[PDB]
Amino acid sequence: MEKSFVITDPRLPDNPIIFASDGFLELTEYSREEILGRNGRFLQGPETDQATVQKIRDAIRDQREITVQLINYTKSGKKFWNLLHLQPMRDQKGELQYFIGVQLDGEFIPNPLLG
Ligand SMILES: Cc1cc2nc3c(=O)[nH]c(=O)nc-3n(C[C@H](O)[C@H](O)[C@H](O)COP(=O)(O)O)c2cc1C
Ligand SMILES: [Cl-]
Ligand SMILES: [Co+2]
Ligand SMILES: [Mg+2]
Repeated sequence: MEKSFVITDPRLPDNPIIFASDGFLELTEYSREEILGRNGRFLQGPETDQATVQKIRDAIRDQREITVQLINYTKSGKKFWNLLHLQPMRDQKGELQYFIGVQLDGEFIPNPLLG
């Protein structure tokens, strides 16, 4: 599939998605109109590890890059493992401008060696 990514605007409330790639639409099964303006946490669900969610929270707060692997769900409820790479993007004035999150679908590291 084409690269799956979203870009969020941390200068707006709760870091909404302002761009979703065609690959993200394909991976998640959502349409662009179901995505724009919401927070990326919508892909989470019952099996998502909250310890991993906390790590993401801290990285966003600290404006630090992180990679985690966590369970996400398609629109039709199919579970997938998401190796999510989150990167802050700063402008030439040194100011945070965006986050980008790139999703790779797969259980890259076996679950027994995550937990
Ligand atoms: C650019 C960007 C992309 C994100 N992509 C995803 C994603 O693909 N899947 C996911 O579960 N969370 C994703 N998140 C994480 C959630 O948006 C959120 O930051 C996380 O769940 C921690 O915050 P919370 O505890 O308030 O939900 C993304 C965050 C950002 C900033
Ligand atoms: Cl966020
Ligand atoms: Co591909
Ligand atoms: Mg939550």
